[PDB]
Amino acid sequence: MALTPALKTTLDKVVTSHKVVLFMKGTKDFPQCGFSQTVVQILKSLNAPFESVNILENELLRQGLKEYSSWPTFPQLYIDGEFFGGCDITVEAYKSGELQEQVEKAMCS
Repeated sequence: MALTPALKTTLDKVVTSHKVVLFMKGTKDFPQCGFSQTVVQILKSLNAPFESVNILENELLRQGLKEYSSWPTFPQLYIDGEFFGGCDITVEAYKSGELQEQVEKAMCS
């Protein structure tokens, strides 16, 4: 199967080429409303880019991105080689200053 030799290799190339990555049911050119749009708008507004990868384009993404993090369900936020979690975690952390700190940490490494 392509998951371990090619797909995780592609995700690592995406993660190292672009420091902020989103896993959701849409792309950066065609987003989805609610949780995904909220997570995307928060990161954008903090002052940052984002690479939204569409999970529904391949069953190896839809199944494998749960194990790539260890976090259950989507949308899922990922930064500079580590996952952050879902929209509820993102919204409470942005209000608490913890996402702001960790996204700045994802920029400086």
